[PDB]
Amino acid sequence: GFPELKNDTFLRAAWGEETDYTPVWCMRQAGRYLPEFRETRAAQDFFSTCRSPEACCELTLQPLRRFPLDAAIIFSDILVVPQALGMEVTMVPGKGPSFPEPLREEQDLERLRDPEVVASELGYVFQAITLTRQRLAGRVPLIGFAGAPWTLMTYMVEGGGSSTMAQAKRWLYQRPQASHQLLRILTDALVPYLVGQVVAGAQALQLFESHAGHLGPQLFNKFALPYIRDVAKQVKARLREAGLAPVPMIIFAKDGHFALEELAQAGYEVVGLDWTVAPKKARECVGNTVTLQGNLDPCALYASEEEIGQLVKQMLDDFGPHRYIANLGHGLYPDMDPEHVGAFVDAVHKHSRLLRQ
Amino acid sequence: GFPELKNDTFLRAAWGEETDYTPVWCMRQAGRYLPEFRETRAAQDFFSTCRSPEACCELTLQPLRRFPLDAAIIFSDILVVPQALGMEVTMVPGKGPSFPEPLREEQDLERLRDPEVVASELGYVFQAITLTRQRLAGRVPLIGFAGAPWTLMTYMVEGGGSSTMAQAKRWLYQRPQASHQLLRILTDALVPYLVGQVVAGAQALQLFESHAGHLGPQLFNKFALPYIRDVAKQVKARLREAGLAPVPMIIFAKDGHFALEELAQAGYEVVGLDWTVAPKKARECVGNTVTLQGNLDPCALYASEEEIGQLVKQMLDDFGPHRYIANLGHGLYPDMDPEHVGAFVDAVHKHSRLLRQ
Repeated sequence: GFPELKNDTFLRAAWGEETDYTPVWCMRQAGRYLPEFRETRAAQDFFSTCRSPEACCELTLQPLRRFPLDAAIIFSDILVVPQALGMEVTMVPGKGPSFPEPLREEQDLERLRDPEVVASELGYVFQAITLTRQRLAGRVPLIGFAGAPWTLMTYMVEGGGSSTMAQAKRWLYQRPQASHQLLRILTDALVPYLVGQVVAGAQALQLFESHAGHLGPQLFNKFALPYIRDVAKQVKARLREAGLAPVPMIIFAKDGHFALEELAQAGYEVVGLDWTVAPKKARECVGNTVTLQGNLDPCALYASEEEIGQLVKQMLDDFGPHRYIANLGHGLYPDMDPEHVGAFVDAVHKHSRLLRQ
Repeated sequence: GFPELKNDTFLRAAWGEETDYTPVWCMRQAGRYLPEFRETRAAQDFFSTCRSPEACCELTLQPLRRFPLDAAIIFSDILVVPQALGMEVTMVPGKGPSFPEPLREEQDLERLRDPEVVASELGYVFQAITLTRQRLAGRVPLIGFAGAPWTLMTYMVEGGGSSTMAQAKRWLYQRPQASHQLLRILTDALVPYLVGQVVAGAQALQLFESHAGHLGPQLFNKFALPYIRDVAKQVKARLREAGLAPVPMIIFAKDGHFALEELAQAGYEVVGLDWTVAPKKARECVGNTVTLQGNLDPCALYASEEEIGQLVKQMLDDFGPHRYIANLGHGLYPDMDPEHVGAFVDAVHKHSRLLRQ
């Protein structure tokens, strides 16, 4: 029902196939570093923007008009899921996300919706995905996404960002049964949501475990890993059963150096890396089956266009040509210069071709 | 001129000697989790507390009255150094540290003092150290400390904590010459300060590189490592030349998994670990010469006293008995229960003895 994909380099790399160059995209490529993003966002409030399919489609396309990126990622936010579960959220400009009434005791779980109804609440995201897939007209693949269960749990309990996740970790140690209950509710909401994203037109999916780094290995293996595994297994299952093709799935565990070995066995085609893990060491950890994605320090884009090209050259030398999709090690920051993002994109394309012939 | 040390287990472990049990201390053992700490702090404002030798001595001793910890660490704060360099600081209760006028351009370096005069500005810390060494009367060794150059740089440029260190990293990429100038000024202030701490009575020194994790390996090796190395080399040199004994030096690089190999060659007797690095993997990285310190997830202390003992048992099994000092993976949090800190201390003592005979 959709236009035929023209440039599929990103998908071929994700599945582990040889490609003629290394495909590249950037986390937060639709973001505040773009003046045009600020302009179209100035029209609605944040979660209102997320609910207008035309606005989401527009913000998704904007970076592709500037740069020859090898994938688009739908504009949305990981917090749409806990919102759909019945939590009230804000993105008051300059402050970041906030739940003024976070989950703090086991009894608070009673306020959440049955996770089986969440996908219906997120119909607007599916509308945006279908629209954007049609408007892209096959230029590049479209990535859908969501937050991983533990990371969503941290926002719901902490009520926003935290440097320690002390309240969410206190749940894991003091309320392990209620923690597993919440993580299961999240898993059960995420599966039908991700499946719906693919039904609507997503050609790949990325799960953001942005708060992995706070756990360390014992708690990660108990509370984050099982659910990351269950998401991949159940999404693939549901898609096959609906007669659709599974899409490549990416797991990005920020600050998750300690989990890479387990992550490479978790049922994802691609493991995304932050900038703190040396590419050669990541390759040793994950082995030679999975694709790696990343991992340039996003702050490297503050350097000159010349310096960016040399950092990219180095990065590409370390990863080598096979089983690799270039990206930053985290999302672009709001004060970054679009021309330097352009420099990063062009450097990956130029140097990866030089590396092959 | 000081009382003879009675319990030197911590020092013997630090130098790599076999001991009859594993010594233990906790970062922030003088901290807000103690009601008595809040009480004596309620008397002065924060940096005024830091300037009263009797108040510092009291806060240092308080945890030792509760628990048989194997070392004391002087109460102070890493921010006394940039304050002594001429920056104005606040610790407005509930808000954390703040410099209302952070360093933002190269010209701002002109406001700092010559680093050679910093030690004289920090005479109050040396007074506190001498007092505390006398009052401890040889019970356990006294640890002195300071922030590492990069970590101090982040506070001076950011003006407080940050989840990204984007402004400080922008300096490293866009102003590398001015960054090296600032890091050298910091190094040159830290050396005479640390030497003065030992002259005043410190029996060990810990350098806190709390913001290591933001760098990743390339920037860490360029901007943090050289100065961490220079601190150790110059402190040891100055002490030998004054006819004093060097003390064991600990480098703690929080979120510094990627730097452990380099850190084990940096001139420190002890490498301190956060809770995200598996003890066996840390041992592989650092080799068999240095002592490891750490690394229990501080949030594990939210668990039951029984659970804490089993986590400690596991941790001790992984580190093994040799070249190991037990501690948390970061400082105690203000909402922690002193009885659970007591449980941690007792578990290390009990299980490490069981592990030996």
